[PDB]
Amino acid sequence: NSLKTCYKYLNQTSRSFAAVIQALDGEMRNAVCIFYLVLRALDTLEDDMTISVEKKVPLLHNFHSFLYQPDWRFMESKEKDRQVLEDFPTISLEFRNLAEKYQTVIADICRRMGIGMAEFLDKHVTSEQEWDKYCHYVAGLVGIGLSRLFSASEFEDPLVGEDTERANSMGLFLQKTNIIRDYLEDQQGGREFWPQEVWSRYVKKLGDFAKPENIDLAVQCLNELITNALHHIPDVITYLSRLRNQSVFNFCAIPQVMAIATLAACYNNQQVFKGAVKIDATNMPAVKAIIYQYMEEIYHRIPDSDPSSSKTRQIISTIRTQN
Ligand SMILES: CC(C)(C)CN1C(=O)[C@@H](CC(=O)N[C@@H](CC(=O)O)C(=O)O)O[C@H](c2cccc3ccccc23)c2cc(Cl)ccc21
Repeated sequence: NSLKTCYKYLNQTSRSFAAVIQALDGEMRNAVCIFYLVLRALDTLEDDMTISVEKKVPLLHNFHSFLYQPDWRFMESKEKDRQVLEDFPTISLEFRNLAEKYQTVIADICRRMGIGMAEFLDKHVTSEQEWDKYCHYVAGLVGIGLSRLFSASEFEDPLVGEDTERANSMGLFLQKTNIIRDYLEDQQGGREFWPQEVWSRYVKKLGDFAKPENIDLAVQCLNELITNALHHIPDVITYLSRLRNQSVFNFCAIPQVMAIATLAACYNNQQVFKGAVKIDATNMPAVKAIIYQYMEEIYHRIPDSDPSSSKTRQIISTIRTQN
């Protein structure tokens, strides 16, 4: 009955993606279901600003070990996805039921992610390089993990788990688009993730973008971050083009298409700072076309006076004439 509970939580923590996960072949289903729920618990902890950094550090660091602590649970989370923490033993139970080859992979990502969450908890994301570093820790590693799980089940060639660079890029693409899109929500939640070296060139404090009077500078920085994000497209197309399993393809392609759609909607969009912006992926050729169309949507919107105009155009030309 535990597995059932796990699937109930999955649907509770996922609005639409649960259907896609449940559609995974063989062992990848339970393996990915558990992976998602465990990553959700850790995420809920990191995001919980009602918890002090003093309490969070050991929690983030010891999360991996918590997977092997049958009774461990967290009752002080005032987040939306509390239950995943509160009933963690149910999830850890099913995690220990997974094939050891899967456990090995999941535990390693959780440990590394924990170190990473703690590292950036009380410090500013400074350079764009550090932005990649953070993104790698919370989303890149997820791509690395998934890729390794895919290969371990054998539904995907061993190559998939080997190319960490490709799997990482997949994660960075999704993470950055979310950090960009969720700016206001994070501000309101007391969270900051935008690169200081980028925002300090536009405004005094990151929160200043939320102030009406600074909308023009907010949009320019927004545009610069999005241009930064586009650079992962080639790797995303490469990663996706190597997948052989249909359920895996749909699993990976859906979020990447939804991401580019989001970037396209957010690009040069003032609404990103006032609130949340409202916005075929079954074969590679179709996926490429979808991505390309969205890239053009952004291209047409490029304000010739935008500080990043030339940059945005160049990465788009690269995507256009590449793979
Ligand atoms: C932070 C994140 C991007 C890694 C979150 N993340 C994802 O974004 C989900 C998508 C999702 O659930 N979107 C939700 C968001 C919402 O509720 O509004 C939706 O319903 O549209 O997909 C990712 C995900 C799927 C496939 C390959 C990936 C490679 C690298 C990194 C992440 C990868 C994910 C896979 C797993 Cl196993 C766990 C988490 C995630």
